[PDB]
Amino acid sequence: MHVRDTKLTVDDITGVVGIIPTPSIPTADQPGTAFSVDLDEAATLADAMVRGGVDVLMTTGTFGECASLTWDELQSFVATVVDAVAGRIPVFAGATTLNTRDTIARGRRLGELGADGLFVGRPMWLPLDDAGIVRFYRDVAEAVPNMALVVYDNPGAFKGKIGTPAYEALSQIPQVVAAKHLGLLSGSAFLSDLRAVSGRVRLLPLETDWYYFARLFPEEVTACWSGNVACGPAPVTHLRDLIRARRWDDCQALTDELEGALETLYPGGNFAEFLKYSIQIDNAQFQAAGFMRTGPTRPPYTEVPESYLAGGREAGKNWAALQQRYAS
Amino acid sequence: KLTVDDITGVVGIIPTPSIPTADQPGTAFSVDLDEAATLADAMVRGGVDVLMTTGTFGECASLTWDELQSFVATVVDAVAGRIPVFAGATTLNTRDTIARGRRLGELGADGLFVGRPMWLPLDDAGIVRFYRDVAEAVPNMALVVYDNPGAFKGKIGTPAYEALSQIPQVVAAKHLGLLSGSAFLSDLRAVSGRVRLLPLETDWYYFARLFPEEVTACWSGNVACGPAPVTHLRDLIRARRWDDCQALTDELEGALETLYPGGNFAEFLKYSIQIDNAQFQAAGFMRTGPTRPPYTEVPESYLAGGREAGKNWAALQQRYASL
Amino acid sequence: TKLTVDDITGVVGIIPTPSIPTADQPGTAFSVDLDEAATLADAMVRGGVDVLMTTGTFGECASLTWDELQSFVATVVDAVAGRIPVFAGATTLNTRDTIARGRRLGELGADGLFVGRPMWLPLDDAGIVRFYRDVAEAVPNMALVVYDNPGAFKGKIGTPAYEALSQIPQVVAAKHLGLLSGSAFLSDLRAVSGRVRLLPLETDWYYFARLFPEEVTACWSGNVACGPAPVTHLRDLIRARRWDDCQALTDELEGALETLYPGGNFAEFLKYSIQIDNAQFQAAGFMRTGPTRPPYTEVPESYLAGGREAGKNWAALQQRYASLAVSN
Amino acid sequence: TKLTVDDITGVVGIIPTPSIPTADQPGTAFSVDLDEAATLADAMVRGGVDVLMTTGTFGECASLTWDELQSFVATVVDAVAGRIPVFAGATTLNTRDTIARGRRLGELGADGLFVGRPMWLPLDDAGIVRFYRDVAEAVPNMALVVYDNPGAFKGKIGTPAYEALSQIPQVVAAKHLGLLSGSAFLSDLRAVSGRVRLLPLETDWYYFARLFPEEVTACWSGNVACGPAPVTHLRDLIRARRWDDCQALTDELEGALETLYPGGNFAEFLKYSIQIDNAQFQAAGFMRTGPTRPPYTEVPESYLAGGREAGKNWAALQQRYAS
Ligand SMILES: [Cl-]
Ligand SMILES: [Cl-]
Repeated sequence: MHVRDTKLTVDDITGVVGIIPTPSIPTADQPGTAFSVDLDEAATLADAMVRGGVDVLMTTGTFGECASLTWDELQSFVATVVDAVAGRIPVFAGATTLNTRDTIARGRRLGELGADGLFVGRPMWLPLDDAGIVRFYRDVAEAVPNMALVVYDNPGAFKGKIGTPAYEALSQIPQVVAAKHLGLLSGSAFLSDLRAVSGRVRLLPLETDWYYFARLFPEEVTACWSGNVACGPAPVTHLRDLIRARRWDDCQALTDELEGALETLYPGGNFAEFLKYSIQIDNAQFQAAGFMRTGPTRPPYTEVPESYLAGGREAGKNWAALQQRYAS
Repeated sequence: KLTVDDITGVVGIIPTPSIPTADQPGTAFSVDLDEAATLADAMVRGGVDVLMTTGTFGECASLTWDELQSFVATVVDAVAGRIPVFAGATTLNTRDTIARGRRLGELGADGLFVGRPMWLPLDDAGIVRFYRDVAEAVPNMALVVYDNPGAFKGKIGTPAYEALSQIPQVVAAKHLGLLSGSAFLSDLRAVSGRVRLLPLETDWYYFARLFPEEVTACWSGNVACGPAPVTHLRDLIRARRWDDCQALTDELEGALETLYPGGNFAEFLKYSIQIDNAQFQAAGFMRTGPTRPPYTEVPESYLAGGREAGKNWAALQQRYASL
Repeated sequence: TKLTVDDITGVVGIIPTPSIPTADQPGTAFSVDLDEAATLADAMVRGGVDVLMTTGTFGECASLTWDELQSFVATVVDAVAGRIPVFAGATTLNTRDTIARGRRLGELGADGLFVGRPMWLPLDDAGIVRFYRDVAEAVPNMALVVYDNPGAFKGKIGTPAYEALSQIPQVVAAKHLGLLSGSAFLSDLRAVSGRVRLLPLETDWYYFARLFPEEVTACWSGNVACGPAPVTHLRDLIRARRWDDCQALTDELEGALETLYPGGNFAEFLKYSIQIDNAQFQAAGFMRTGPTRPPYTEVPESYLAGGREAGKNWAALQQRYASLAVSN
Repeated sequence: TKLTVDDITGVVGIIPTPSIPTADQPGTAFSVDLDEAATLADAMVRGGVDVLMTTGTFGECASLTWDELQSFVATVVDAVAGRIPVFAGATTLNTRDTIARGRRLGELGADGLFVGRPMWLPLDDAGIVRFYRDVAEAVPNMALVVYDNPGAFKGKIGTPAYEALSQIPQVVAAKHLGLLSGSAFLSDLRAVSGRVRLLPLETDWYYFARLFPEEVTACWSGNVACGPAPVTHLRDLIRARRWDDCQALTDELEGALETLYPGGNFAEFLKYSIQIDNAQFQAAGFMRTGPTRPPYTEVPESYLAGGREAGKNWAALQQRYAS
């Protein structure tokens, strides 16, 4: 270990890894808007996640509009989130560009602004094979050794699922402490990737299947990721505590409740179609849940079949009732 | 300003020349600007009609902004007004593209060769809104629409082309030709002569003979291997020498057949930056270094295909430059 | 066989299999309207169709019983009475059953076989060549039309396969894709070097025929059973090099058929081509048929409406070009 | 029928169709080794297999003649002699041929049908339900195992189709995908609410049995013909809730089979699974069989080696646990 390296390890990734959206002002869908981040809501939201018991906070994944925020907006938003968290929990800043050098340059500045790590996708103009994927993450880790890294394994967004041999290599990179994974959406690969990282990387399933992997692999699968904490974090923190207590019957009933709340999200049950518009559908979910306030999404992802927003709003309202139940 | 009428003949697309350490993530500026100038001047003197920079194989993805603006400025200055210059500008969102497009126009580019954000795919409505936004924000810039289904996660719809043909700034589209045969003809009908739809150099003769009033231009990503084969193809089409066009077309397809690993189109697209770079090196018409991070990994045998294609084309360049 | 590539010229018409009103019931032992089949085949001869083909995809090659296929083919062959070549569509799950069906259809008087390939697993080019060579060697008295249908048979037939298929004497034509796969059409065309007739679409024929007049002397049409007059006229226009007329007619054909594809979605039409085409044949009123056979009976009603509207539009074209010989 | 979901417990073994040495010749009219068919089926009973099924994908349902399929199923049925339920695999291109095959198969003594669906056009969820309802109604004396193979039949059965299928008493079980489609396995599982046995793979049965001990009380295995002892032993460990042992043995089964997928590519294996599995059955030595039937005889030779290695690795596990 070097005094410059990140102090965070796989052991610090435990419990709920919450991913928040980037709150937006009412003119956020206009190309002429110079600055579209609602910074008051951002700070209140970040603080709400700490007080609600989120264990790790991440920003600006896909639905966080990593793609469409300006660099000025990304910096200001992350700095506001970091100041609001005040070091109480680790903060991973979502930084994904079209190439290795811009990602490195953004990652250094985000560390300067006090983020503890980076939630990093990968360039997607062309797909990267496994050798290309490992070289990218190693490049980022060597250039910014002071940042921990959460690997963004999103096959649709980045044009490919990260291979098991790539995970084995990623787990030798000390900065890599976690990966946002697919859970049962890629069930066989999740277990293959799990063996490949040998407890050196925390592989994060979904809130809707964390219990299944946690029971089967209690020593390894000790955290999940959730993009629904901004609808209210209480259903997921409670799942964390049910798992910790090994109340498997209670875990199953809560898990059924979460999937039930989210079922309307996918238009006509079509998951590939939800991914086509995940930014727009999630935004209507966050609005409807009423736990945070936000405006429209940013250019260019403003156009969506109106009926798809119906599924988002129902899912938000469904989750609101869960939040209210478990907020006690 | 530029209109559809200004896009005729060979629309050449050049790569971005690179210095020997271009493949290192710690290299801050990787463009060989002397080569960029020499290459652009060579395209003008070799008969290229319209010059475009920084599409996919131009490494629009992996250049830094400082690299892109300094490369565009050098190309525009070396061209010195002789032919139109379209700066390739493509980012992950509308607002960075507009901001890049404004500065690129301020640096003297005549237009923008624009692809669209692809983190999420855009539907026909989101695609039309993106190009309208750009055109309204940079009204002085003509626009070449970048229809690349694999890069941008979907083929631009015929209804989308219908709307794009109502935006005056949209003067041309880099299209797929026979790789999307039905769409090309459907799109060509939707734009109704208001947009120049550019097929491939290997497809151009077929579409020009069938639609001589509308398909009066193609694009070529091979001009940096030597533009003489394609400018010759242009003159043969203008003269309506269909036998000679067919024979030259077979020569062009013959030269490039090794570009595709096992003939597989889709494998080539996954590595088109790496494979094209090897072709430019071997053709020897220009010099360049390796590719930029992150696109430095590629099955070695795919590079052999690009090199042999580049050597094959260099032979065509020598044959047709002596006319 | 006596047939060669030279015998494949003009309009290769593919017809559906006419059905009785109870054809959609699984308890219907025999569902072919044999009277209408004979009327249909005769009208194809009388209307100028140059080659007749039966039981492709929309002809329900999959869902007819073996007894239905034998009887339908016998009726068609007898009504054609040697006036034009007849290719019986025979496609099963394996080489041996296809060979068995091929020999029997030859005994009932068909001149050749319109053959797709086994589809349970995809065949690679070696497997594709072996299959057709097997069929050709076991039934050498039957000419062959290769059914190149990527969706049905799980892949596009490769250009090296076409090179090998062009050394088999029985192989005289291929039902191809035209501009739906334009680069491959021209690759396959070079490969066969005039030994196989590569049949594009009726909407594509003019383009390929103008560019390659010595080779692309024929197309296939699955619309003849709505009335063959527009397609045979297109043949006559191409033979007269009336290119402006060819372009105008091609537009009229594509125009009549635009409502075939729901919301313009070609892929969605292909999931229900049997059901939609059946609606088209009914509405066009050139032939009479009942419903489709099990298992292909379920379809959104909206998709049927688009097929019927296509049928009515083609009927107007049939009325126009059928009377162009005698009118004003 | 008297068979219900309650009778589908333990190892559901799927066996291939033994072939004679000239089985790969299209002029061979009858290619089944019936003596080997009888010996294997008996060996499956004596080895602890709880349910036997024939003529799925690797059993070459596609490429056997009807006369072959009858004779093979009859021979298996006679050899089993009522000891365990036998599901005859019948999948044709249409409803009526499947039904008529299915009636004959019940007349030859099969207890039910292992049925995949017509695949020339893909069937949507309503067409899937109608197909299986039609078969169930035409031959109500026959229990049915639904064959959920998305590659073979052009689509994963939708969860709404499973909800409806679970109202058809004849439908007792489905050959499923386990962690290959884990999210859907669970959705389908909730939808059937214990009225249909959803069969995961032998390599993830332990995971699903531990989580759902009262529902997922059976798996399917396509490796029983390499020796059924490793899989019946897994059944016993699962019943005994010996989870540590279950995990280690699950790892052993995965380890023995890894050589099967060319360079770890599952989709590549599926393109040649009949050919590759054939190599594995020969190598394991538990049964003898000739080559595959037309048209699935072409396959890269290295893929076969990967199947041969898997056979030998499995034969070591068989010897270990047949102890
Ligand atoms: Cl002409
Ligand atoms: Cl337990």
